[PDB]
Amino acid sequence: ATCADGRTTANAACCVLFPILDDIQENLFDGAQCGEEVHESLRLTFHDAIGFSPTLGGGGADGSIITFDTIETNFPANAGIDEIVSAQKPFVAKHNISAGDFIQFAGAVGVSNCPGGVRIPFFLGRPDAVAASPDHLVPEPFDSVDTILARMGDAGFSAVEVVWLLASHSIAAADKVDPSIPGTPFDSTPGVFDSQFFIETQLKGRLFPGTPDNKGEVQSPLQGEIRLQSDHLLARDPQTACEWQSMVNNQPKIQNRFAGTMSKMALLGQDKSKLIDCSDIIPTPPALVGAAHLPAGFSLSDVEQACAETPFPALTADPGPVTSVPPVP
Ligand code: HEM
Ligand SMILES: [Ca+2]
Ligand SMILES: [Ca+2]
Repeated sequence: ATCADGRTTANAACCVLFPILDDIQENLFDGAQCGEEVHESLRLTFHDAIGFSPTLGGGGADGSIITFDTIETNFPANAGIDEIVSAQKPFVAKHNISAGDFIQFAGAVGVSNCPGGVRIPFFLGRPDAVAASPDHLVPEPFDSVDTILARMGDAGFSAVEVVWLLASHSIAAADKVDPSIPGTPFDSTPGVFDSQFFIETQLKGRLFPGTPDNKGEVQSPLQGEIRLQSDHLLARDPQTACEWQSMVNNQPKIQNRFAGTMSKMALLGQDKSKLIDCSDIIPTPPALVGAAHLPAGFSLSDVEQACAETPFPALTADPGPVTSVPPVP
């Protein structure tokens, strides 16, 4: 099919996305950047989609977190989500796709702006949200590992799929876990979709980057990096530890598994055969920048081995003394 301005796409319903792509690239993502708005939009895909259970209900990836914002943004597990919901709302109102479709589209577009990123499949045609999600369907960083894995499992994900989705934490920061240090990332490269998250979570903790005693937080290995309790534990749990380690220095696996599993997440509560494939709209991501490494001054002795089948791979350390991670502006 050929769209209004001459750009082409396999299925013509997808032509509606070209002006939306242009608008979000220029006015939401600040000229197609991998920064705060991309990170927040990616988080939103999950907080919308995971509100789905075959028994507890919820419509999944249905735009409910925007349409029923006054309900859902008040759930404790949605702390800080209000900002991006408020930013996306005028875009939904202006354009001609459902809120559910917009959230997933913006997330996919955003990931495609990140160096090292991947093209996530995108389908069009989610109907409007019917009702707000039930509360208590979104995992929290202080939930038991078995509880997180069961909740994700209930929604449809295997334990290894949870690991693959958590590649998102490679381009991610926290504002509310420790409010004294907003914008503190989960890895040393929050602008690069890479394996540093999987490496750095495996290191022995050293310090709190801000205050002690924050719920859902444990010690980090690096000044300027924050470590979630859940990530600490998932890196170490027999169900997930070997898969976690397998991501280290395996960029193609991180990319391919993230894309496939994000597609699955984007379709929670939906039926792929009742949607239209618009995957070819998503731009081509920039190449990976950097290579897998231990932080400067670290060695393999600083890694906590938790995979019972295979030792952690030898990685070179950055040269010099250990330094500090800058916050996401
Ligand atoms: C598996 C259980 C998960 C837990 C417990 C968890 C927890 C968290 C927490 C506590 C934050 C910081 C929020 C704040 O204080 O500002 C965060 C940020 C984020 N989460 Fe996860 N998350 C999980 C899964 C996911 C998944 C599956 C995705 C996939 C899209 C995702 C994407 C993000 C992103 C991109 C951010 C960064 C947002 C920003 O920079 O402001 N998370 N997550
Ligand atoms: Ca939802
Ligand atoms: Ca990274």
